[PDB]
Amino acid sequence: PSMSITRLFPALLECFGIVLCGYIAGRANVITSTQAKGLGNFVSRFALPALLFKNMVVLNFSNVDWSFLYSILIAKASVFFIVCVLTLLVASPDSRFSKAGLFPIFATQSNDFALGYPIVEALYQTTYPEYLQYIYLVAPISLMMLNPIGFIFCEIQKWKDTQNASQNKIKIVGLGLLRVLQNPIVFMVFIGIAFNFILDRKVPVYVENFLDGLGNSFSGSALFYLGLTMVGKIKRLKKSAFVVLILLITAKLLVLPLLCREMVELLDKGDSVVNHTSLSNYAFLYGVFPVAPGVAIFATQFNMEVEIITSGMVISTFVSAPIMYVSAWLLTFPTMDPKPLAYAIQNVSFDISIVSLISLIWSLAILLLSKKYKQLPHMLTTNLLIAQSIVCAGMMIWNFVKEKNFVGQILVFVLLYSSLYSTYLWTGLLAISLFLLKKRERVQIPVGIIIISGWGIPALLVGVLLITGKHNGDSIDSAFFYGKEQMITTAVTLFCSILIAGISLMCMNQHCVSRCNSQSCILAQEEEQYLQSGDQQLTRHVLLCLLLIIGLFANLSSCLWWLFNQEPGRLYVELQFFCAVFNFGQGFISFGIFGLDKHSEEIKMTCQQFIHYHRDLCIRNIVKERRCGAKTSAGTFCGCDLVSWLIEVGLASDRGEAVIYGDRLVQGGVIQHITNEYEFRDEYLFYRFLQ
Amino acid sequence: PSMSITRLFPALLECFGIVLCGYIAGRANVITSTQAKGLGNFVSRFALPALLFKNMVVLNFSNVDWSFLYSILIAKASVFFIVCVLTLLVASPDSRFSKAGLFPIFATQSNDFALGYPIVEALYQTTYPEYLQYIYLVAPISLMMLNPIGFIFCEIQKWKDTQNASQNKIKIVGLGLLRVLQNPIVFMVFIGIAFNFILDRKVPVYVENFLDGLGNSFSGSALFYLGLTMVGKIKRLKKSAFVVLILLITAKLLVLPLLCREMVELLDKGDSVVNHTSLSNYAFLYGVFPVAPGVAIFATQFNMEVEIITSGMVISTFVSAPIMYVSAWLLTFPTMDPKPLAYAIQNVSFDISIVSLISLIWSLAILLLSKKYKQLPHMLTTNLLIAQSIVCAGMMIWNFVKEKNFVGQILVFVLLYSSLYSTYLWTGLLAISLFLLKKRPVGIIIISGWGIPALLVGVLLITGKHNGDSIDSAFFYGKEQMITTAVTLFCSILIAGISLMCMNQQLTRHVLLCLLLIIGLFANLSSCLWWLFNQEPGRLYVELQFFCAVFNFGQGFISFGIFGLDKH
Ligand SMILES: CCCCCCCCCCCCCCCCCC(=O)OC[C@H](COP(=O)(O)OC[C@H](N)C(=O)O)OC(=O)CCCCCCCCCCCCCCCCC
Ligand SMILES: CCCCCCCCCCCCCCCCCC(=O)OC[C@H](COP(=O)([O-])OCC[N+](C)(C)C)OC(=O)CCCCCCCCCCCCCCCCC
Ligand SMILES: CCCCCCCCCCCCCCCCCC(=O)OC[C@H](COP(=O)(O)OCCN)OC(=O)CCCCCCCCCCCCCCCCC
Ligand SMILES: CCCCCCCCCCCCCCCCCC(=O)OC[C@H](COP(=O)(O)OCCN)OC(=O)CCCCCCCCCCCCCCCCC
Ligand SMILES: CCCCCCCCCCCCCCCCCC(=O)OC[C@H](COP(=O)(O)OCCN)OC(=O)CCCCCCCCCCCCCCCCC
Ligand SMILES: CCCCCCCC/C=C\CCCCCCCC(=O)O
Repeated sequence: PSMSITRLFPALLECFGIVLCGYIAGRANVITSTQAKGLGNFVSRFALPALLFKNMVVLNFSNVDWSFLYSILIAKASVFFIVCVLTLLVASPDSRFSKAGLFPIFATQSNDFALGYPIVEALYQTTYPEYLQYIYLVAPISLMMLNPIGFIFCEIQKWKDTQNASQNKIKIVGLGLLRVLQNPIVFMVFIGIAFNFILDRKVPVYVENFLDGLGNSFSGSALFYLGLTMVGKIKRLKKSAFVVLILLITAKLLVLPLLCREMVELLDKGDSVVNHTSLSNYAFLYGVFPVAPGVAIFATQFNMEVEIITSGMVISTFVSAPIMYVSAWLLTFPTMDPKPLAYAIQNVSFDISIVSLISLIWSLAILLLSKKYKQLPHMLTTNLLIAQSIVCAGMMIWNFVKEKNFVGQILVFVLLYSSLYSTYLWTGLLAISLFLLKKRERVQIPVGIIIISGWGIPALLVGVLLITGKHNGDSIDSAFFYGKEQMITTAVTLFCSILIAGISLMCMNQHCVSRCNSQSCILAQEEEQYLQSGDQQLTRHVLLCLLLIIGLFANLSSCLWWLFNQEPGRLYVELQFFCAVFNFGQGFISFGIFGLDKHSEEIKMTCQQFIHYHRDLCIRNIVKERRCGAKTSAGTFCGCDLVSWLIEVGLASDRGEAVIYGDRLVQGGVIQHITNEYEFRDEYLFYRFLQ
Repeated sequence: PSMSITRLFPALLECFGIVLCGYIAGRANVITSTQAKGLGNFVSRFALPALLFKNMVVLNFSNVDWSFLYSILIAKASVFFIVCVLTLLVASPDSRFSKAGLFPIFATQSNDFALGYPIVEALYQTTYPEYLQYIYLVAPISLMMLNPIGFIFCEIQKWKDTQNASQNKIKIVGLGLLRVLQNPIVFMVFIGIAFNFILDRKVPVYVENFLDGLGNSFSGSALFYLGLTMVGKIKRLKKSAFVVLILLITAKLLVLPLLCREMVELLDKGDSVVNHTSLSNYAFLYGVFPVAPGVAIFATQFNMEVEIITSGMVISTFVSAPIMYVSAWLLTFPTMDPKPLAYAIQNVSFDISIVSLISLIWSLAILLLSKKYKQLPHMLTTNLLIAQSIVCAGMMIWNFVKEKNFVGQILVFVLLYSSLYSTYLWTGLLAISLFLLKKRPVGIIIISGWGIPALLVGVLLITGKHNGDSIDSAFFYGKEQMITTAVTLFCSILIAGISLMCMNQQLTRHVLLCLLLIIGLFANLSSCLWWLFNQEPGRLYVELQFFCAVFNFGQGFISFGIFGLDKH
């Protein structure tokens, strides 16, 4: 086909595994924020311009399609203009210019170098190599027209903040264009174009090796940097902020893509219709890319809200990973025979299932280590993830053994449908358990009968029905396995699950200071109770269920379409695709909720410097201790105030190096804990002072 | 020639250009030392393990010449057993084990992954694809043998602090090996070996792009990270340290490479002599690499004397750059006939000139900003750089202008031949000024400063004799230009010869500057008289032509040394 659909998942896995490595490295404090600044400066100043130089000097302008380029330009400008006029229509008067200068750049700019380039290369390395030219053309040019206007609006916003002196050209457009030229995305392009014209598209050999060495090491490095720059950014936004963020994200990932698709459809007049359709769908894969670091730093320097822009950047990447997957596949979907349609559905389900099962096995291991199965609903949550992993394992075993073997073993691996029914109805079980949580303490419904009813899912009755029901005749897929009665079984069961979820949503609407072991440190029990209460994270379970509900609606709609009328029309194929991505990427969302969730000499100089200077800086005032246990009043202090003290006077840069410093003090015997056994973790827990 | 030496210079321009790009970044403080560790963890913990993981998995062991792998190992071991015993008797007993525990590992480790892989690839990416495997076998096996002997050696140093009673199993070997496995590279070998057999020497597609996407991001990043680890490392230790630096450095740069070439000759028994010759010169080409910063940081975790190693990290990186270049040319010289050798000397002259020009621009600009026109002989030295800038300026005109076109294009060289002679005289009349400085006018010297009697040779280019083949500076018309080449230098040298006696009877630094080039002038003196007596190379006159090239074109490299690292 026009795209390397097989190589979509290897490339997405590459970029997102690297970005996840960055995320975990940032969260594991192996590379703090200040340390990550070094990688950011490297990838900005050195690696990226060399890549542009190498790919721009050899750029052949004689065989480019300016029509498609201008089409993507006019689509991006239309999105910019539409969002700008809507923002100017409705916004805070004191911030309308700020919004109309920052949201359009967020809805038009995208990370087309670090993320877009590997994907488009893996899709077009052998089919349409010219797309590598068009990726390095469209982005820089789009970075010289729209974001200038955005900077202009930023200047209008600052002039609202500063009366200025009638600077129609001194400040309105001066620094507005200046901020465009000083970026390595514009002036470096100018230099590359000048050298491309100077030379005969032949970079000298004596510089080719150096440029290749400095350019081949930018993709992974920039992805890693984005990973370490996606740490501590998903904050809590108000209802207005949340809705504005949703509007912007849906715009950047749906509206602009279809706008580019339609512009390419109507403007292009190429004789080859097949290449025109290929180019149009390529334009559709364009746009769904998440925003670039550029919008985040642009917000940062101007000192606007920033929070909205970076939150949009995180949520755009996270939802752009599956959106790029489904969009590309749906774009390859229109032209193959029905049998390759079914085989491709099986393949994508297998891939999403195996990766989602690796993630879920990690989550299960971390849950078993966490031992959160005490008095929290965590037990039923982790059992549901255990069921999802069973669903994935059934997927893999169904993959390798299908349309062969004997009927017996066939049903032996078709029993994964029982686990899948249990998954649907375990989302409803999560709903009713939250309903009990809203009820008074000691809810009539215990946890044992809840589990018995859950894994006692009537999918066993579905097994009885399939024993009584008709046998499989073709079994080309799990859905059309042994007839249409299973469709009724899935529709009914999932309808009960979604009804239970709706009921739950309605209910939602409805005196020894030195030593503190026994005579003191009785607040350790209170602190561990607080830690367990923080471990009680039913809010993320709520996020889970109300995130699943929409997909459950999708599957029930698909089934009702099939039994309602026997007219697929290729629409039921995409409905099957959405059902498959749900059922076999449940692991991905569960990992998004759990697993990636909360809950020698150098030490000597660290401790000496501290105890000699920072101790003198009112260490009694800093170590704020209140009613230490039941004997002393001033024995132990919270670490949050400690990290605040480090990051408020300039002792430590941020909380990462500060927590590392506290670890150093722990290893140096200068700071202690309430029980003297635990280790410093920068939390409300009270901490002793070991002298 | 199996080694594509034409690609040797571009490879060297990449490995040392990037670290210089990092080094200048560290100097500018754009990426400070504290912020450097962010890149350091990426290469060490992520980029390096993925790079090893991918290749090892696809690595085939049946098609491996184990003789070459053994040869370097016992060559790395032979140096290992030699240096330790020398330091175990002559060094102070307070730290004999430390000097026999980290110096012998400082003289056998190398930057195989950072500075080594691109260079070995650039010369054998097509001719000898197998040579890109032993780079990933010789080094990791070296992490298997020698570093444990060195690690346990540091334990007796700790045993000096904490005597206890012969804690052999406790710390001497209880921590010596722990310093091995914990190192990220070495553990990756076992995992790569394990997966080499679990899978049929293939990497799963689902992470193949993950590894390749992360593996390729090591070469550029590792070279860059070396730059920020080099700023503020060279210190003053001339009391008694410098002398031992050349002993450790020449062990890795001279002693170790010599055996590797020799022992592989008596070990490898391949039928193809040419292949064995490639394996011989590859054994030499291995070991000239600069020592890896793992040794530089190994001392940091062992908190012992670091200065000798961290300075050994910076100097070995610089000194490795020419040796890897000049030496590799020498082995290739006997193989080729004198037609490409005449092109090779032309190519090597064109190569050294480019890098030297960067120093000349650096030095001639800093003196202008520092106002070195002062009455001291400094203002003379500036004109040396202006004269020396033209020296390499015409060297590029060799390739894309000369050897073709017209004699008029050849005649643009007369400025560079006068400039080539100008430096010969300019260092000469520079002595006249210092002659007056040590005796109790400059105006007389100034009027002769730009007089350039080489312009009197200008008539010799027009009327002395019609142009000959004209492929090189000395290769122009007959030997009359070499007759005049003979006259220009010895006159300058004979004035310098009586200044040292006159003295017996940074102004002082310029005296050292003349002495450094006076050896090349003596070398050129021999170069200017050998052909006159007889035009027979004899395998020796060729190597002084190569010594002539590194003197004539590329003499500003030392010149920047006097005027570099001072910074007002
Ligand atoms: C014949 C020799 C063969 C090769 C041998 C090796 C050659 C060594 C020399 C190579 C150049 C090294 C320069 C070292 C000095 C430091 C450079 C440096 O870091 O400056 C910085 C610039 C990067 O642009 P910026 O506008 O500042 O970035 C702003 C951005 N928003 C940010 O803050 O993050 O950084 C730069 O961009 C400067 C270039 C750094 C190298 C990276 C690739 C450049 C490719 C493009 C070359 C043409 C354009 C040059 C523009 C110069 C800009 C200063
Ligand atoms: C059959 C056998 C065939 C063998 C063929 C071999 C051909 C190639 C031979 C090349 C010899 C290389 C010698 C390197 C010098 C060893 C000591 C050292 O590290 O010095 C660096 C010295 C001493 O190191 P240092 O560490 O004391 O000084 C550092 C000083 N600061 C901190 C200010 C930088 O460093 C220098 O000052 C110079 C650095 C560049 C050196 C470049 C080469 C100079 C010329 C060497 C001799 C080669 C030409 C004469 C022909 C001889 C042929 C054998
Ligand atoms: C029709 C749906 C189809 C599905 C795809 C989505 C298409 C959406 C098309 C309609 C867009 C809605 C426009 C109006 C949204 C509501 C704006 C609003 O209420 O403005 C004020 C509100 C809060 O204001 P306040 O609390 O005072 O300040 C908070 C500052 N952070 O918020 C603000 O602070 C205002 C921020 C700037 C103004 C935002 C609204 C204008 C821009 C809308 C862009 C929509 C993007 C969709 C793409 C299609 C084309 C627009
Ligand atoms: C598609 C294939 C996917 C394969 C996934 C499974 C990979 C592991 C098993 C297969 C082997 C391949 C990797 C082998 C090299 C491992 C190198 C290593 O040491 O990694 C472990 C690392 C360091 O810690 P460690 O050395 O364990 O600590 C000392 C031990 N006493 O790390 C640690 O153990 C530290 C503690 C954990 C920190 C990282 C966990 C954060 C969350 C990661 C979740 C994702 C992991 C799976 C990827 C799929 C995600 C969709
Ligand atoms: C009773 C002993 C009898 C003699 C036995 C050993 C003979 C050979 C010794 C090595 C050969 C080189 C000669 C020694 C040069 C040492 C450097 C020097 O000139 O400084 C003298 C200084 C003496 O002071 P010391 O008490 O050692 O401690 C100094 C504190 N830094 O010394 C030092 O600073 C010592 C520095 C550490 C040790 C350096 C020597 C080992 C490393 C270089 C090995 C070179 C290998 C060459 C292989 C060639 C093979 C063909
Ligand atoms: C004569 C050598 C020919 C080969 C040239 C190799 C290219 C690299 C050469 C040397 C780089 C010099 C690095 C800058 C020196 C100052 C840094 C410092 O002293 O710390």
